[PDB]
Amino acid sequence: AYTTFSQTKNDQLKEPMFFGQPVNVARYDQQKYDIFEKLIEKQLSFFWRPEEVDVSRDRIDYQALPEHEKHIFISNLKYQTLLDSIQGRSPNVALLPLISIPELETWVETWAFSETIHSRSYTHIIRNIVNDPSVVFDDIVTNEQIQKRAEGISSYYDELIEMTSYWHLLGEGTHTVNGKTVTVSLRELKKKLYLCLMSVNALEAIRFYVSFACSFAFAERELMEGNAKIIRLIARDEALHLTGTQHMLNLLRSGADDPEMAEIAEECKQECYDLFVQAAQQEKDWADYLFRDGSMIGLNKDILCQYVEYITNIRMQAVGLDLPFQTRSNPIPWINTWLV
Amino acid sequence: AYTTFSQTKNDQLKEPMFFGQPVNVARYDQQKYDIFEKLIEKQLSFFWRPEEVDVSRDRIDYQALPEHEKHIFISNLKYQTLLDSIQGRSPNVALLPLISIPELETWVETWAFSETIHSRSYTHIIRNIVNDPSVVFDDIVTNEQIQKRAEGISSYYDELIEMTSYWHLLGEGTHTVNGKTVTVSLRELKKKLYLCLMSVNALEAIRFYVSFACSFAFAERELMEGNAKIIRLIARDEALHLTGTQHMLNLLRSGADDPEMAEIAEECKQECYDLFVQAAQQEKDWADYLFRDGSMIGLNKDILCQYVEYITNIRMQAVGLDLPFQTRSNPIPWINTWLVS
Ligand SMILES: [Fe+2]
Ligand SMILES: [Fe+2]
Ligand SMILES: [Fe+2]
Ligand SMILES: [Fe+2]
Ligand SMILES: [Hg+2]
Ligand SMILES: [Hg+2]
Ligand SMILES: [Hg+2]
Ligand SMILES: [Hg+2]
Ligand SMILES: [Hg+2]
Ligand SMILES: [Hg+2]
Ligand SMILES: [Hg+2]
Ligand SMILES: [Hg+2]
Ligand SMILES: [Hg+2]
Ligand SMILES: [Hg+2]
Repeated sequence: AYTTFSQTKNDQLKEPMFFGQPVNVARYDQQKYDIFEKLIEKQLSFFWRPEEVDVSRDRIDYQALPEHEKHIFISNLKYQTLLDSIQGRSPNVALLPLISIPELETWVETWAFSETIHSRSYTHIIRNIVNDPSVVFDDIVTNEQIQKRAEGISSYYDELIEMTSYWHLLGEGTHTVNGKTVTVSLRELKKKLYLCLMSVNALEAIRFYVSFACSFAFAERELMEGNAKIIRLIARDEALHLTGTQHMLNLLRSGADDPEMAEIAEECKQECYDLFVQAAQQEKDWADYLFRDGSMIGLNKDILCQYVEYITNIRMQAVGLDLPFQTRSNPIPWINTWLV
Repeated sequence: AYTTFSQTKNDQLKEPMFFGQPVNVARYDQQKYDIFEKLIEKQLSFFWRPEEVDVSRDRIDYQALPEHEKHIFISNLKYQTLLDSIQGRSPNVALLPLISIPELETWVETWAFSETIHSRSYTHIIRNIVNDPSVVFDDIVTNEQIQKRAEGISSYYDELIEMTSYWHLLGEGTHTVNGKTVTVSLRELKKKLYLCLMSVNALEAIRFYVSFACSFAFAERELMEGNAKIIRLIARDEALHLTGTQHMLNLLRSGADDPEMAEIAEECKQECYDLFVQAAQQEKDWADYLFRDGSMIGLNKDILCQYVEYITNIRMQAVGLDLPFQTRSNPIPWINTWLVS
């Protein structure tokens, strides 16, 4: 029931962001939500190319690094690779088939495309600092710690994807597939979408920012300044990404779009809360793998942990959720220097 | 069966382009087929901003045009808008779930992204030549002439997406769904992918080139020069897209990547030929209508029909199909000034 070009002449200003008639014409002259058009413009305005960035000296710096420092740096980079590897394909595979307004459709495509540039930049960094990158890259999929810190991301997406397919193939209802009952409830798919988005908002808003803190730790010590310039560029982009997911989330909950979506946001509020808690906890646990051969004189599981509670509280509130952690001031405001 | 992050450690250098294990790590330090990385790099180097082109004088030119000419121009722009609407989303929805090598996955995403910049450029143009763009945009979907000329593009994509869903959900086999039998065959899914790629190759190969001729016809005459500059940037990107689809089809039929696929392509050859020919035909039928209420200055149904035969022959040969028409030299060599590729 999905079509790459729906044949009904529909007023795109009146479709819901999701689950409406699939987008036919891509026009940008009017928007139901101008915020998406604005993000597209900003993101295109920020277009940059990694290879332009000079990381020549980062090879020296890295080589000079104490092994536990190299381990920290690399582990962090491998996590970044994982997250942008997923974020490069996921929004397109999971969201495009559900979007019903053109401005959001293109935003998603621009957002996803920008994640591939991030992925390209890690390849640029890695090949410029190691001897065989296959070592770093081959250690992502099987790094239990990595998969432990990243656990659950591929899950929201894949389930959202599976249900959307059944919904497109069979339509709403209960069906019999190979002698088994399969229920396709649209309310339920909306709930899986709502949850995937919140999960992605956490990924964009917290998982990356935590990784930035490590990256910048080195920069403040005047090491790996190429990587840092890249990270700043990447960070500038993820900021747009999170602005987009917060908006989607907030608009859905305001009930101004699909009203059933606002009742759903309501029903699943504890689930939303729980996943962020779970995410924030996974990042803390990472601290214990990062600091295995030891920490640095500017970063340890403690500061890490505090920054994490710090940022999580900021994000959860941005999306109207209750704060799980004790309020505090930025445990590392120098980071705000690079952050911008 | 589709996963956004396959947990199996796999050698990405030995997966087939399609139908293997879904890509997990996005790395560009190595590739099975470097054409895809090369394509990504050139496309990134070609990045351009529509709004950066002055289209301010196109308004009076368009206003000054004769009605048969406004019609030809606008109709052509509507068709471009349609093709890029489809190509901005389809390669992503249709191919991403089936790609098993990273360079190809990222190319497809980069390719589709570039098509959205083309779409944004049409809004830039349209907003600058008409008082109310809705008049144009609200007529593409149901315009008889446009659905006719575009006929079948979406269907190839939609059927492939549908079978892919069934394949990922139920796996290969004969199954039941609501009292009816639903057979799922990888070989058939492989054939639908080949035909859909053949179809997109024709879209990139000929459907856009016919449209370029029309727009550049106005630029030769020094009219709608803002639109021309945009179309020229668009044509440069399309040339890369076409290189991509050609390499994908040639790698597929050759047997080097997927032997079964090679067998399948040989068996649907006539089918591939017919669809290519049917696309050429539609472009001709378009030009027939287009020029019936009056023909533009420098281009007419006839020269246009010859150009279609001329590119069609070149494009068909490039992916191993028999030439369907009479061998001739280019009928509008002036087009080359505009096609920088
Ligand atoms: Fe990213
Ligand atoms: Fe992002
Ligand atoms: Fe295009
Ligand atoms: Fe294209
Ligand atoms: Hg999601
Ligand atoms: Hg998700
Ligand atoms: Hg660090
Ligand atoms: Hg950190
Ligand atoms: Hg929720
Ligand atoms: Hg919520
Ligand atoms: Hg297709
Ligand atoms: Hg296709
Ligand atoms: Hg023309
Ligand atoms: Hg074929």
